[PDB]
Amino acid sequence: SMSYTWTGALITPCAAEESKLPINPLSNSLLRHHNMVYATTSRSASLRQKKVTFDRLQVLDDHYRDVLKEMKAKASTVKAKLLSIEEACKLTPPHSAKSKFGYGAKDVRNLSSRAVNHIRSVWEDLLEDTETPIDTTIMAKSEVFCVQPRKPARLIVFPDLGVRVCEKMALYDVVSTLPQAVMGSSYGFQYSPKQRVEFLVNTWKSKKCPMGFSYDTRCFDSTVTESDIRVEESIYQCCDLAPEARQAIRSLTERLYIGGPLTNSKGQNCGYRRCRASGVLTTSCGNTLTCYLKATAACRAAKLQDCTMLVNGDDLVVICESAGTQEDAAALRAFTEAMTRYSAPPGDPPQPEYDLELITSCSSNVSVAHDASGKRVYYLTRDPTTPLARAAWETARHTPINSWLGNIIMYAPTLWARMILMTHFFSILLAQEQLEKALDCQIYGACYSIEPLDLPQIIERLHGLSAFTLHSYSPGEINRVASCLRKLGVPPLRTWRHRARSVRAKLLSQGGRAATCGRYLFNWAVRTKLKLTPIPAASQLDLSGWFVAGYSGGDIYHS
Ligand SMILES: O=C(O)c1ccc(Cl)cc1NS(=O)(=O)c1ccc(Br)s1
Repeated sequence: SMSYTWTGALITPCAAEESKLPINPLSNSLLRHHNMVYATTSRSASLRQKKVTFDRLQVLDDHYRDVLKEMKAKASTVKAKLLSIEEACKLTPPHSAKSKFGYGAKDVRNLSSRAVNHIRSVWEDLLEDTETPIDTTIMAKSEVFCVQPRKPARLIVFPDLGVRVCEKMALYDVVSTLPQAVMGSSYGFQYSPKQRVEFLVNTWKSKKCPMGFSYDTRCFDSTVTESDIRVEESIYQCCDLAPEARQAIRSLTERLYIGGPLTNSKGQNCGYRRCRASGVLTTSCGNTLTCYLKATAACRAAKLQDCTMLVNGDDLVVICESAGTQEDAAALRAFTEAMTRYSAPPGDPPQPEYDLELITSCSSNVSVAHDASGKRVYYLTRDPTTPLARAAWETARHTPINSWLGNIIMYAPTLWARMILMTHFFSILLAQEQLEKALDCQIYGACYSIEPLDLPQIIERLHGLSAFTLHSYSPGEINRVASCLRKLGVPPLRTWRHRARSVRAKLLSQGGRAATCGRYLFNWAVRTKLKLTPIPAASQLDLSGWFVAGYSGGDIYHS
């Protein structure tokens, strides 16, 4: 069937849409070429619509069926729990889109009478009505990027807040536990960046002659078929479930997940969806299971030897045993034709790689640096272009989510996050005297409230003390960073070092947690290094839950 059907009504914005980076003294000190930074808007929606609208092709074979059964066998060991209304409410983000039924996220979290009562009625409706398609709103996603030598906005589809709370009750536990049970070490969201690097490195070194490749599916969500979504449900159904959860899952599958009507911000009928909606609770888990199922089966059909996969939603990376240059190239081609038959055609053509550091998965690549002892240490990095552009945007405009904070946490060991992001934002927080202000950021799609002053402990727990001592980065990594800066008009690293020295001194003079940030975060800035010992508060933070599962588009808030 067609992934989408359109009536002609336009995808409209619910407010003014900013697309240009403001000329601000704070953002200008970080990035001067402001005209190179832009934010996607509804103005390019039609372009996106064109790319994601097509008739899907899907042929399932014995390999697919074999792998599916293997997966259901593992799903069968799972017992999922129904979340209470209260628990589901507490998982709703403070700034989540309000319901059209007279209440918002605030009311949901405070368990207000109107919100709870409506949520109960929506739940009872899921138990009673197994067929009526649930309404969804379609919006053009607002994302920031750097112009290329531009990207159309992504389309986000989500149901009303009441429905979202119900999804949590019936499926939060399932999407939080089932993926790991089914895919084991292949489920990427169970790993912190350091553990992900560890897994990739060990897997790579565990092969006699390793060969790896990233596989980019062309607009994955639109390739997900009704069959795929019902197969996904068949896996969920293997869990032990409360009767009402089993029905809610059955109802949500047919009324929402497999497709439904699309309504714009103006309340007009935009068309119909018959593929994956980006904004429902099962999207991350569903895409991961679907991608893993198809790829595992495709690997068998292609005859790839000793395959080890790592999947994060629609992002896939495979490491296997090389069978020779020409043999690998032909096998990868076969793999792609098998994925294509499974309705997961390639976006960027896949290519075999024989150097782990040259593989990009989850927009990241493995690289090497050295610790104080001089020992080699692997860590996760990426091209800093998007992170810097977004840091500049969030510097000039207020944003609910701070990608810069999430980037510092996730890429704390990198040359760019340390010299630029930390320096830039700590200097601003110092000037505005807001170091003790907790800020929101997302990790694997879930929203977290984090205090900047706790970054030293956080970083130590997730990355280890080496994150504060890495040096002698690879020439390739240094060049990528340096060239990126010249491109964006970001001051050269020498300028950042000078600014860092001043930020460090200021932080130390304040003492307390502030001084700790100066000592650990900026020890790289001084020649007379200080002794960095394990932070007492570090080995005490409850980071359990940070890297358990993916929740992108899931409307999840962890507190
Ligand atoms: O050690 C490096 O690879 C390196 C790369 C770029 C620059 Cl500007 C300085 C470098 N040497 S350095 O100042 O000791 C340093 C170590 C860690 C950081 Br972050 S900066």
